[PDB]
Amino acid sequence: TKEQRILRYVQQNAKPGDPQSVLEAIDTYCTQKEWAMNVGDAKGQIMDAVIREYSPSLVLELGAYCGYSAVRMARLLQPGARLLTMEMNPDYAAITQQMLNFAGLQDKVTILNGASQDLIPQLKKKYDVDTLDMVFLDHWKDRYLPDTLLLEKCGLLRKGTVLLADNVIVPGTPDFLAYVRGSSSFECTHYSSYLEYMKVVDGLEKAIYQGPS
Ligand SMILES: C[S@@+](CC[C@H](N)C(=O)[O-])C[C@H]1O[C@@H](n2cnc3c(N)ncnc32)[C@H](O)[C@@H]1O
Ligand SMILES: O=[N+]([O-])c1cc(O)c(O)c([N+](=O)[O-])c1
Ligand SMILES: [Mg+2]
Repeated sequence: TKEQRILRYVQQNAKPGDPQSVLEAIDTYCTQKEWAMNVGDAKGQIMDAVIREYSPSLVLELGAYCGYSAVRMARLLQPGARLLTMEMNPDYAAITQQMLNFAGLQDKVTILNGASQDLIPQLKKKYDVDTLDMVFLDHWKDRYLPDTLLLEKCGLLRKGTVLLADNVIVPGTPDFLAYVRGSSSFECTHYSSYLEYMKVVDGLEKAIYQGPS
């Protein structure tokens, strides 16, 4: 499979225990051999700046795939900080685990195998999560809004929680984008960039929870 090839490429070309080389290996492979739905370096660079500004202690990612963004975020996390990433496809989840192991960030990241809708309500109980500092949304686009509402219902959002969403332009997340921008409960900022492995304009949306009205 493609995911297996990306992993093999990393194993044979990246420096173990070096997150940077791992990222560069994946980017090179996808740029030159096969396109893959990783956020990429262009947008990844914006992600890094946001992570550095907020220095989150607990981060939740929706959509791991092959672990590119998990490696990207975790390498910048402070000692004691945790990253929980959800992935419903067991095959992708396996690749991600191996990717994290090679990068040497396995102690910082916890992979949750399951659909976000089923896992979100169990976060407080099974993983000792109080409130989230940051959430990275990058799973199926039609899930952004329902999961954001679900996160709020479960009491996982505090005043100041940062939601960062990918693909708000391409493929697009119409309902979510309209909701956050129109809600008094969120303060939004848009970062223009480009779709991974091409000149299509895309962007990330930062929406900071202000609490309910
Ligand atoms: C765009 S790809 C992931 C990108 C990844 N963030 C990166 O940059 O490396 C997202 C994924 O989320 C999955 N995903 C979709 N719906 C999901 C859901 N409801 N809960 C969890 N995982 C889901 C797919 O199986 C796929 O691996
Ligand atoms: O089709 N695409 O170009 C993309 C890009 C992306 O960055 C995605 O996250 C995606 N998806 O989750 O389906 C699809
Ligand atoms: Mg994406």
